[PDB]
Amino acid sequence: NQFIKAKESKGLTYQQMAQLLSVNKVWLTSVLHGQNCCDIQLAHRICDTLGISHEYANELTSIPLRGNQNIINDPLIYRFNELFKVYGSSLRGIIHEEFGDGIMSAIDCKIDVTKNEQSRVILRIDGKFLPYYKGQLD
Amino acid sequence: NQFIKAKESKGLTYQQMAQLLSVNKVWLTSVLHGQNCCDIQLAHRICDTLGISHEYANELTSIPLRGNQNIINDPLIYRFNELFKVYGSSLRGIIHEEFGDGIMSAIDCKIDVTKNEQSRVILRIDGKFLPYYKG
Amino acid sequence: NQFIKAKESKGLTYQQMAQLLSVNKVWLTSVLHGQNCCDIQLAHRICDTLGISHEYANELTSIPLRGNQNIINDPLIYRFNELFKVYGSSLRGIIHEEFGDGIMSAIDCKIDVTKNEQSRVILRIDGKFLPYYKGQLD
Amino acid sequence: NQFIKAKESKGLTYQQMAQLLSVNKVWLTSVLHGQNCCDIQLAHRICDTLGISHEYANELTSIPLRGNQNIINDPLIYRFNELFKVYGSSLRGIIHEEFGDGIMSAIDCKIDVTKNEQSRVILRIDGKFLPYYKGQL
Amino acid sequence: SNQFIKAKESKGLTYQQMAQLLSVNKVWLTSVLHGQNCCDIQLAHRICDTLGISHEYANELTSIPLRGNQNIINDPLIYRFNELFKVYGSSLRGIIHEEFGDGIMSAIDCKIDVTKNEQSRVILRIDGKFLPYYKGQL
Amino acid sequence: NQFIKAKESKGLTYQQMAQLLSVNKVWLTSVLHGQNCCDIQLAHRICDTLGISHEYANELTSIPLRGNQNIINDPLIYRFNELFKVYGSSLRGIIHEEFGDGIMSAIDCKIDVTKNEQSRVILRIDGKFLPYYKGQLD
Amino acid sequence: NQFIKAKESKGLTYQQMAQLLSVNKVWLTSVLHGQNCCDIQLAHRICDTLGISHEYANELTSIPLRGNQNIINDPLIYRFNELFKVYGSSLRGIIHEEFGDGIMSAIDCKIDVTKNEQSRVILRIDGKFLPYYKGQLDAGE
Amino acid sequence: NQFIKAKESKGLTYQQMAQLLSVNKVWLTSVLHGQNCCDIQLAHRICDTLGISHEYANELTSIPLRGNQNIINDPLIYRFNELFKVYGSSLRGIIHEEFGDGIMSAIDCKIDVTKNEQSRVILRIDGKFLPYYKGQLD
Amino acid sequence: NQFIKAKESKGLTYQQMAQLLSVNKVWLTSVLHGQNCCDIQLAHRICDTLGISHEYANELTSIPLRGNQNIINDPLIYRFNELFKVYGSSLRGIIHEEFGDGIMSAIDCKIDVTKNEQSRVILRIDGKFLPYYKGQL
Amino acid sequence: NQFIKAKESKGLTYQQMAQLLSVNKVWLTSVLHGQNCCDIQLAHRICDTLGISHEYANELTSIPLRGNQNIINDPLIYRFNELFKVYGSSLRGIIHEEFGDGIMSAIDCKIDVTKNEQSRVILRIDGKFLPYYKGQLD
Repeated sequence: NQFIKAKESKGLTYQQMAQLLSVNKVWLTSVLHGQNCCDIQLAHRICDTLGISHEYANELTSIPLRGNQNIINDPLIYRFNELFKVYGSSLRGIIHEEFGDGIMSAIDCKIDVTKNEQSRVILRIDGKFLPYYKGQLD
Repeated sequence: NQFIKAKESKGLTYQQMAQLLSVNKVWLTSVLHGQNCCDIQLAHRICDTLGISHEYANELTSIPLRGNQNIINDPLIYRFNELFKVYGSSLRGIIHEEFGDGIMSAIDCKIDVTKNEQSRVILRIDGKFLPYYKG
Repeated sequence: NQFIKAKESKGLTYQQMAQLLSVNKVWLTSVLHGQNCCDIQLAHRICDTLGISHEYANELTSIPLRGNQNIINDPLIYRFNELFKVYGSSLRGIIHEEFGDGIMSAIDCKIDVTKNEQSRVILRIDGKFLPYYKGQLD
Repeated sequence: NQFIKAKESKGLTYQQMAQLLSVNKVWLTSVLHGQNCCDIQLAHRICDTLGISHEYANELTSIPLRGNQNIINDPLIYRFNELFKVYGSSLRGIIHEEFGDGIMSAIDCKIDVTKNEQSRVILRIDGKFLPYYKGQL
Repeated sequence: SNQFIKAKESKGLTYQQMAQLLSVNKVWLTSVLHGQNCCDIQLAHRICDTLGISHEYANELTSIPLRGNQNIINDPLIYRFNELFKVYGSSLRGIIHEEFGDGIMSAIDCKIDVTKNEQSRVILRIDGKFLPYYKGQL
Repeated sequence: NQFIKAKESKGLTYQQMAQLLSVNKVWLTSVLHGQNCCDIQLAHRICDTLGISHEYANELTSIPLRGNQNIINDPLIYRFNELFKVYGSSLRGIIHEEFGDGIMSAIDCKIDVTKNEQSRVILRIDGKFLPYYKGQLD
Repeated sequence: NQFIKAKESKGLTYQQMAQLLSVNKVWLTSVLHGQNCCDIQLAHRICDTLGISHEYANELTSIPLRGNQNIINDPLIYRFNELFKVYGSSLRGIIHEEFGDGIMSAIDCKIDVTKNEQSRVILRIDGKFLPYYKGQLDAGE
Repeated sequence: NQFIKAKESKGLTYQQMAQLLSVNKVWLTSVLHGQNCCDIQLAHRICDTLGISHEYANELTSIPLRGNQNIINDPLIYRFNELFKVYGSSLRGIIHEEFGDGIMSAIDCKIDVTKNEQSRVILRIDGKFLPYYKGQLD
Repeated sequence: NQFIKAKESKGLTYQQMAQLLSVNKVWLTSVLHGQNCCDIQLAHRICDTLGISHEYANELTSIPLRGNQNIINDPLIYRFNELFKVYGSSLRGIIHEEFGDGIMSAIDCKIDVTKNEQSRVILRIDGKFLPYYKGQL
Repeated sequence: NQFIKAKESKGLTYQQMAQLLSVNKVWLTSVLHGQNCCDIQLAHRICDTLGISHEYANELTSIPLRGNQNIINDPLIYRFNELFKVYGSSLRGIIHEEFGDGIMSAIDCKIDVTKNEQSRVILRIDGKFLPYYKGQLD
């Protein structure tokens, strides 16, 4: 939020910042919002890109206590939740059939989000498949 | 589930069924799971593809109660929920900046899911942006 | 609430403000309550209409977080919720039969509210019908 | 649901049934769904309109337990909820200013729902305003 | 709400006494002072008059309050009233249906009264309008 | 419910049954609904009053698991709950001032419910006041 | 908590305070924690027993808004809750058989808590049995 | 419940059964209710005391899935819960002072319940004190 | 539960079954409980080990909707939950310091449970550390 | 958190602090996080090891109200929960078979957590088994 305010002053888009720094747009956005962290060298570079002093680079490096903002009621966010309420079992079935018994990780995961021709929201999620342990003794 | 049992007997994948019927794989899967419905002509073709009788086609046509299966605890599903707990505010901010004040619809929405080389799960969601009424 | 306090001072009704500004009464009311936002030019005009300085116009422009005021227990609001607990399935059935498989949007939506003869509360809701995706490839 | 199945067989719309019986469409629909009840004479008439035997008229007459079907997650219904989450305080303020300190009843209430030109869903709710007791002895 | 209460305790006034001085229902008045109900400006000035306080506070008593939102469920005194309707609720429902018809007893148009009788029993009298459900007429 | 069905057959009101048996109307109603129980001699008399066989009197004598019917959403019952959300703190304050530090029991409690001259629902609750233990020894 | 701090300074145990004042240990403790209240004469005496001024005696006299401290997650307390989850129905059945259809009051109730030989926690609860109303008509009709 | 039905037939009290078998009354009651289990020798003896066949003895030996009967709303049970809501912090403080930093076990625990001379419910709970681990390397 | 009943008949311990089949004791136990699944060849072998027919091997192969048995109130289970309520933030801190910003997987995870020389319950959990995404592109 | 900030300044690891003070690493970490407490002599030593003044030693000595930090949504912590959702019944069964009818204590319990050679998280929990009371009168 000290970082967001600084970004608005400069007239920078999240897209622009990501391209200047050569990093994933959604991840970088999450670092600035404090749901993720970076190494110190990127932190210094973020500070320069924005107006701010290198004394704030520390905050971007601290691991955060994540996933704890109550935002469930925001209509934009609810829709993503509704989407997995409706298609969840289908995604479960498809993933089981095509990858096997496992899950898609939320940790090793690259989100991308894009406006395409026709102005539709295109959200691409790219996650590691982790198979479940199968009881092997060595 | 009468439809899923029928599908397993034949050794059909969801992919295969979708390509035979020329429809979105995820949507079709959701019709078979009863979270979505189709018109009668597709319903007959589904039945036609599966072992089953055309007397079943009615069930695929009924608008079904939606979003009411308590699957929150399944680890696979939880992860998608966790993902929006973590990146939700970021997505919100990006969408606001790049589209304006609105939302991405869950109704007019095309999911796609894919194994890419390197065996990563690739989930693509394609939704209509609806702007808020402005006075 | 700085806006509401200002409105009460002047003896303005929500009706009056809406007619002066040529906007939907309910929507404008929601802007003042911080559940919706406007463009900067309307924001300046709202400020002039009320007592207040144009330095507050910024707050009316910021997109807020929406739907997160814990007002469920207020009897006036509960009633609306009870109303859809009782008639919900009926509205669902009628809409399905007369529009098809879809929903009525809460986003593209015009509320209107009126005292009619006999002093009855007349609430009119005017929403876009969005049909569900039907699996078309092209 | 034994009533809904009967209606579908005949190819009747909720609109048609309401116009034949000279009653509010939404209310009637709610009687058939078991969220409301009618008198015995209307119940018999509903039974004739549909295929069914009068022996079922009793179910339409019993006052049920209301508002207890867990339909919150249906996207269509959620939207109406979200709508009052967003505009609730505004409606509260407007009603207070234009009627006074009270509420709009959900009991004495006429819903109406309509497809208008352009295919927009037009829901009209018509409720009694009840003012709060003001402490008069 | 406490500010009024504090003023009442100073003067050694009972809720009973205040109600009789002002010619209003005791329970309703008490609820105005607790901020779960409001009065008109003339009664507000008189309340301020009865208590120590300045007329400048009369405004707070006139604002429609955001009701029913004090988390008092765990107080044993309050829990019992809730338990009471858990146990006798269906019976009251059945009796009211048989003797009044298909409707409800309003919580809006409602006069509570509460009294110590001989034998020291708590006597709570609730007097509410019966509202019948809409019967589909035109 | 075997008891309620039997009552409807005979065309008996809860009022009538209570007057025939010389017992509180609301309490009796609760016995028939299985939220309360009676002694065997009353149980036999209830059976005689209704069509039914005496053999069945035992069900009326069993102590039942109370307050566990999920009726919270019924509009008629909700209103009673909303009523104590709004006036709860007021009733707590009045009872404290007029009886002292204690509660009104839900166990030793006589409900009465009545249609008055004005066709208003009149609900009278008559409960024992129990004061809190004050630390005295033996 | 001003009272607790004062008690810790003096090195007083809840046992000691109770014996000096001739009152139930657990009840007194609950007064000091603000889940119960006393009369003014005991309040003055509590104040003297602790370091504190008689001026604070008022707070001990106010009726409190009880039972509203969110302590459910404390392991010590959770155990008591688990205990009634496991034995609740049994206690219900025994009380019904030996007293009748009623309850044991939490209002007219004397708790006592003790370390006995063998260092076991011994918790004794002594409550009034209240029978349910049995439908008797009042004097009127 | 097959065990309870058998007990009611014989006219046995929980007290009597306990005395005959030389076991804690509350614990035995819990075995019959399926919140606890016994060894096979006691199980056979329970079966003989009641009318029933020894084949039913195994059910008493199975470790049950405990603490999962939704009895929170029963007024008799709620009161015990309320009691620890009100006196919980006091008990916490007393135990800390007189035993140290630990807890009273619900596992190694002897309940006893008794009607005294004054017809008061006397509930005695006798539990092992377990001190928290203090970080010792040995 | 048809599998558990079969096991109790034969007087087999979970330990014994695991050693006969050369698999992790806790995982196998979870297959029999229906919180995990195995391949068909192990499924047949499980059936042989127990009394039962190879027609039941199918149930052991189905992927199950996991983590949905309401066992939170069982005292034994509660204890494990309480343990992470108390030490959770400490484990979080230690793992951050010693492995970095990530998590320990519950998917690639080997539980082991043992009675030691001192008759103490020794639970050993062995999980993969997954670090969070770096933002690479 | 005043303790954690102090630890980060000095560049101390939890491992180092534990080795220096001769205590269990996880337990000490919990003391710093306020989910456990120590005696005054260790508290003083902790203060020296960190930058801080001996006036803060008191906080480390207070018995804390445990298990009440709302950290359920942190992905790292959720996983431990999910783990017992999946394997809970299995652990229950194994422990019943190999120890008997009881539980593993969370009170008398030594956690240990370790990076092994292959960089896997190895969490070792060492708890007392407490058997349930078996109804004995001796």
